[PDB]
Amino acid sequence: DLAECNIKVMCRFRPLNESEVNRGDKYIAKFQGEDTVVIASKPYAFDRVFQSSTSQEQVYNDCAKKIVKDVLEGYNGTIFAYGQTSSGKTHTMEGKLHDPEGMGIIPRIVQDIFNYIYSMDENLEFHIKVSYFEIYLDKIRDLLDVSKTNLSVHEDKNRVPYVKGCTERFVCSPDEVMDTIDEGKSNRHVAVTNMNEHSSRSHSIFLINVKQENTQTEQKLSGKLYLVDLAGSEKVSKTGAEGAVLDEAKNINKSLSALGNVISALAEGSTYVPYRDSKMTRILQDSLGGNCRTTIVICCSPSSYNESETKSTLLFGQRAKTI
Ligand SMILES: Nc1ncnc2c1ncn2[C@@H]1O[C@H](COP(=O)(O)OP(=O)(O)O)[C@@H](O)[C@H]1O
Ligand SMILES: [Mg+2]
Repeated sequence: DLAECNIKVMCRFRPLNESEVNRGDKYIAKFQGEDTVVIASKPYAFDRVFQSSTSQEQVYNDCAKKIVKDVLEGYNGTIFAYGQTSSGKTHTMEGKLHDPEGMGIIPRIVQDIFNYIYSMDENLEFHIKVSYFEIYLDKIRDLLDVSKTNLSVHEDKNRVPYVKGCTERFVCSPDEVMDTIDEGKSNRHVAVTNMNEHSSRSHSIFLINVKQENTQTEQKLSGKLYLVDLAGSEKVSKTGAEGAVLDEAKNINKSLSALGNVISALAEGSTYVPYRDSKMTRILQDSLGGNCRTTIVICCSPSSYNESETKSTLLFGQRAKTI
């Protein structure tokens, strides 16, 4: 209702890696202005385009800073990291959790929430609760409690969605939150044979609920910020058991396609948005579109080898036609 589709898209290119250089790949991305990248002669503009040496600090200031303010202002928000595997999603969303320079968006957000709280501490009473869960094969598992598997989405008395039985943990300091993230990351290995395969094919969702009440004013505020590290958008090249010399069978991830439809619908100014297309979009319903701010950071390898995948990513990001 604020502006309808408050979706910003930033494209982040990472440096060519040693494997790409070793392979003999070339840097195909050309840049123009602070918002356009050129691939195969075709220009793609976005809210911003980050070249290969952009800092975690620049990404946070341009992509998340304002959203954090909105959450403290009492609004909901969502920030996504989209792209093929090895593009830079995790580096962007979390990076080095404890390195002041190398930390990603999540650490910097936590840092800013508490710092803000510390500068308040007068008449405002805060309460921060976090949740950490993953979506694999359109099934939800609690990363804070590995017994909570295949959870279901439900809507409460006031339409607000929630994951039935998902752990909600009250945190009181940045360190408590990082410990929570660290626990979730360790818990994730449970019942997973191949973590590489699993991580690239699943979605991590970290929720930060910031509630506050001014003891004097009495006006209460509550904001939810969902931080999402999506599954790899590259469906192609699925190796394994199937038609040996005859295969090309694999779809686009259910949640990614559901997200695509939701973003396109919002971009079109449609009154009906297809949130029900997936558990992910259903849970995110009260924080995606509407009167919520949303930043999607599409990450890309500048490699000649990943040219076609990059095109796809760029195209996905374009679903949110801005003006
Ligand atoms: N912006 C970057 N600067 C330096 N190294 C990067 C950059 N982005 C990604 N990498 C590195 O490339 C590797 C794969 O990136 P990662 O974020 O794990 O990929 P994914 O998109 O699969 O989550 C990691 O070591 C990561 O730190
Ligand atoms: Mg990853």
